Amino acid sequence: NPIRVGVIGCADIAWRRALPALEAEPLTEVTAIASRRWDRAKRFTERFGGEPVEGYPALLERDDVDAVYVPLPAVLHAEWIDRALRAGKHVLAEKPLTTDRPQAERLFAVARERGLLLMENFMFLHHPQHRQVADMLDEGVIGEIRSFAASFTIPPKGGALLDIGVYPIRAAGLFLGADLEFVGAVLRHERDRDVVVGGNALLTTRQGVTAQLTFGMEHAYTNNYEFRGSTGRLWMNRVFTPPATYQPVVHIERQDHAEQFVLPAHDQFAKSIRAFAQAVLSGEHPREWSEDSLRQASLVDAVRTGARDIYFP
Ligand SMILES: NC(=O)c1ccc[n+]([C@@H]2O[C@H](COP(=O)([O-])OP(=O)(O)OC[C@H]3O[C@@H](n4cnc5c(N)ncnc54)[C@H](OP(=O)(O)O)[C@@H]3O)[C@@H](O)[C@H]2O)c1
Ligand SMILES: [Cl-]
Ligand SMILES: [Cl-]
Ligand code: NA
Repeated sequence: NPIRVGVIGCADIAWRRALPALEAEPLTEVTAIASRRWDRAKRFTERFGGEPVEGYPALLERDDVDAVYVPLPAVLHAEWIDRALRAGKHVLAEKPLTTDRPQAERLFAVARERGLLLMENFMFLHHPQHRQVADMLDEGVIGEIRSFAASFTIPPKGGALLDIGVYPIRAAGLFLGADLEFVGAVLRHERDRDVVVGGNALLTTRQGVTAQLTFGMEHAYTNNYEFRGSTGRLWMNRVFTPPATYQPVVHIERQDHAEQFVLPAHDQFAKSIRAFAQAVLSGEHPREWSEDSLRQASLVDAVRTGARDIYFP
């Protein structure tokens, strides 16, 4: 019996990425979608199936919902993940899981007490391309890793740290490992709205492998990462949001020789939704997921707290 999913909040990311995955995935059944406006729920249910539900509490009260997807704004995650878990539902929450480390630990504690899965939906982690890149690095294609950069920036349309910078920060954790420490950062705040619109952070491992992370929403739409090694460099584009049908190309340059490798296309959105569902169905809730989300939340806090904040103009 497929896991019965309800969605709280008719989000952009839900419409574009998560719902088409849920709809297609044999293991998950979209049973209810809730909105602040019934009319919006209904538009979304006409597209993806399910019962349209007015307001979020009524969806949490349903007996045909086993798990809830939470694509709400970052600042509203904690209240609603808390209540979904307390209603006895497993929870697929969009990144960033919540807004700080202490809050993220309380959430996991609530889920833990009840045997429930709480998963942070970094769907990019479920694309095979990063492990293929990591294998090439481990084989020595560019020698020892010296430094890392990653960027995710988009055009003007949480703030740019919580909504966008979490992606390059999470990529640095994936490739550089669990001992990353904050070194310095800048956050640019628009005086007008009081909102972070861009920034750049420097982190380091204890061996001095550095990560420079750029993010923003006042930019052209870029999403890439690059490694500098002792005998070369490796970079790739479309590293956070590759289409399901898109074939990654790994670029390497070393002295007098460059190479590009085309890798298979994969649907990371479907893969993430499927991992979530397999964990719920099997009861095997990987400890690495939650520890990684906690380490993530800490570096994000360390960035917010440590950054030089610059208000313009
Ligand atoms: N769109 C993306 O690709 C993208 C990119 C990076 C990060 N994210 C993350 O995904 C989550 C959702 O982002 P999103 O970009 O998809 O945002 P979005 O389109 O604004 O969707 C958020 C949804 O939450 C609901 N909501 C409840 N209270 C709200 C309020 N006071 N103001 C605005 N919306 C409210 C709305 O649903 P109802 O009106 O139906 O209740 C809205 O559709 C965030 O955690 C964000 O960091 C998304
Ligand atoms: Cl993602
Ligand atoms: Cl390319
Ligand atoms: Na600060």
